[PDB]
Amino acid sequence: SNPFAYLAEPLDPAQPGKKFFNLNKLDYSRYGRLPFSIRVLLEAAVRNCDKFLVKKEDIENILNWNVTQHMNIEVPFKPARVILQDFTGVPSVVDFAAMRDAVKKLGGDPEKINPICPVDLVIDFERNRERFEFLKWGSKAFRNMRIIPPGSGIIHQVNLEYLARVVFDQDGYYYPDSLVGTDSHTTMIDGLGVLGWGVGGIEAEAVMLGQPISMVLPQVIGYRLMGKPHPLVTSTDIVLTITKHLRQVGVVGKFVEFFGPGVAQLSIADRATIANMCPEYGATATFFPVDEVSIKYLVQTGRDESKVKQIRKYLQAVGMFRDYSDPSQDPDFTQVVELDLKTVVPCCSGPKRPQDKVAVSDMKKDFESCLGAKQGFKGFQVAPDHHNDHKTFIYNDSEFTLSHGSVVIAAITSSTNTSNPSVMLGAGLLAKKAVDAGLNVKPYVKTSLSPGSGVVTYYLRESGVMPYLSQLGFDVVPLPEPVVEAITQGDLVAVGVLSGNRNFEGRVHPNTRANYLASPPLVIAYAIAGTIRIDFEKEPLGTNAKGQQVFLRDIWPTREEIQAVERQYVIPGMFTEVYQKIETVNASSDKLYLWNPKSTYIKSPPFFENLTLDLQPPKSIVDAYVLLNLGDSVTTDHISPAGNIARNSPAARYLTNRGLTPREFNSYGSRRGNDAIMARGTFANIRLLNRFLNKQAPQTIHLPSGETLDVFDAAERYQQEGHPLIVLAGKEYGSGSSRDWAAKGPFLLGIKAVLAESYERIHRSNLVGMGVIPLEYLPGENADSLGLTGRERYTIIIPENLTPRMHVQVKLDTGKTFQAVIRFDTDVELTYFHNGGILNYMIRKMAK
RNA sequence: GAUUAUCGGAAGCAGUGCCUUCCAUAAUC
Repeated sequence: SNPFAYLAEPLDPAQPGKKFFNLNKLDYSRYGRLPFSIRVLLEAAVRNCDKFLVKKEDIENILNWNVTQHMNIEVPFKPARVILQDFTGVPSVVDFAAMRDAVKKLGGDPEKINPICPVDLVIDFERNRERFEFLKWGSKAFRNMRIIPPGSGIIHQVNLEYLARVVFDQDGYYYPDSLVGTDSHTTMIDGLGVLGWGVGGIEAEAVMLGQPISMVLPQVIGYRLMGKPHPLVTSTDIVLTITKHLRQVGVVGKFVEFFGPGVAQLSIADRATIANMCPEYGATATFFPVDEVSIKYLVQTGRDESKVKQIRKYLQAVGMFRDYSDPSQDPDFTQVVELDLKTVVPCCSGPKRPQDKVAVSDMKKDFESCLGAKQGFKGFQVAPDHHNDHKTFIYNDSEFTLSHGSVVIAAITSSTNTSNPSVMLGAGLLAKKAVDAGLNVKPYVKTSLSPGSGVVTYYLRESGVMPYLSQLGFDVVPLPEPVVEAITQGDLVAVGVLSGNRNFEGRVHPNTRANYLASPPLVIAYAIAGTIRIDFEKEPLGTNAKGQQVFLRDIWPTREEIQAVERQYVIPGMFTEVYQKIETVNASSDKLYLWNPKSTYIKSPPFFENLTLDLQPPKSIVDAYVLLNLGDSVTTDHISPAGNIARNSPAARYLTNRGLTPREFNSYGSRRGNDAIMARGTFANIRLLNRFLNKQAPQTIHLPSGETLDVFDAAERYQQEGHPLIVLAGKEYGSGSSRDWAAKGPFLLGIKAVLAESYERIHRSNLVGMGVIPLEYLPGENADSLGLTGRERYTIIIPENLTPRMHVQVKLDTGKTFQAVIRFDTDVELTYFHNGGILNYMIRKMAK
């Protein structure tokens, strides 16, 4: 079967059917030292080794990471599953449908056509009910394709964790969960042992057609984490520390793997945050190997104990269960950067500028100094004798002593950083501790809570903290006269204590001449203390309403406590609710899709019209026309654009043909299901620079005519007349964001070959995928260098026993001949070429 | 003008949010 079969063994001898490839018996001297991520890549490559899509030397390369990491070599990564967000999967599902159709047309069980891996269509208005119904049809019709519908009261990330597997138990195997997504938050799951990241519809679709993600074997930076943090330090402090640090270290385009005792101190939430912020510091992924915390957490989500213990069982079996408290398991990372948690210092910001940072234990000092100095960001010249002023006042029939640098406003609000919930919970437990200690927040202080929407809801509801928060006046959501007076009259510098990184300048009160940003717990604490002028280490927070003294340390809750509660109640409640919702949402046959011609969004593609089940030998492109003559860096959006449709476009006209108004046009993206619209929108980008026109215009010159018209129509009459079409380009052709149709389009137009000096990786692969020929000039040649005008008829001589990366001959109607590099880089791509599309190849492969 | 939108683009980091600002593109009023 597969050359590494000798490595597969029952995970449990009783169940000889359920097997696993034991990498320990592959070369423990090297394997035992690999990073766990590389271990995942390895496992997947090994397990999927088939002498074609994944060859032996690939396994050898991955395995020989410690050396191959430095040779910048491309290995295959074959993920366990795939995530398609919202309607990004439409093109895919459509493709597979059309495939089933073709296979039926050629006589063969269509129910063979299926995504190689599990596929999840996740969703967050009557416009798209059609598409939804379509995707649902997909979920019904396809094997291992689940759909999560809208109306699920549950939050995307939470959903992704819900769809987490960690260890696949399936097809009689045990393997590590790994994925790729047309999704924003994908990488977050790497906070939980699952390895994966974001890609484009085309890559995802390849992974769905079992084509492995070709990828340069990444270096791995080891982030070692040790030491205990100072109690006032919070998840946000830590996460931010790590993120900035990593931003400094320059891990761009490599893997970041975490290790060291300290990792134990990072909750899955923390790890997930840290992991999802990775595209900041550019890391391709940030791996947090599966451990005891991960397992416990997995139990806490309400997973099946048995399958959890199973997961652990296989992880230890295959050697991918982590013991951070055991340096003698540590991989030999490319580089090691460290972090001592007693380095992170709790810092507030102010008193006039967010960027003006200040330690928690230098508050009294820094403030008194700011009183010292004169008008400025870190000063408010108050006569050095007024420095101890203090005016009294009356609030609802009671007297208080408002003094310099007292706190008038105390506002806790969300922080965009996804480590908010834990910190909020922290504030909560602090409040609670303070209520227990019998402390209060003096009535006059303008106190407020605004945690925002999302997961924090669970962190607040399920810990039962809201009461304690509200008791200190911190309920969920113009200050007192006596305060205004006492302030202005007393000539006091008033302090506003805030929590939240959003719009600081836009919520500085006028009566307050000083404003500080802090962590919510710290907010509550300062609001309790009354005045920021205080060192919590010497001066107590307050005297009980029963005598004894209480300091901040006494009520401040430890990360251990916070995590404890989070784990015991929050996670359970949350996921209970998630299961309930999932359940009550699903309640809201035909194995071939019936297309509605009255449709505008979903149509069957041409692709496999006349698709024979016999091979189609190398077809020599004889005397073809240069459709487009483009410059350097023609982008994906240039090739197949996004955004709304203009009224002067072939798209808008084909739409106009069908009683459609510019209002009910929608965007090119929402028409990704229509080869018509998409093919008509190809190269229809206003900013398109065609050298045939020396101006920015989505048009070309139909040589036999001299008429300059829209590319779709030009190519239309071209292909009607039956003219082979090629495209000329320059450097980094195809660069840019993901555009599903950047190949399908040019394919449908009639482009048989593109010719450039320099291609973009993904794009070339995609072209080869659709079966378009990618041609590359020789080193030091190009359009002008060879004097090509684009006005010639082109003959591309294609040999019979064509081999990869080979030089092939281009000759002109003008007798002008020259060599070009045919960019089929492997026998796989030569195959895809000879079949004329990975789709075709898969169809033929399944119809047998 | 406002508003809304995009398989849009660029930038920004109290600090990475599918946030904010700007640009393009369109539709609604």
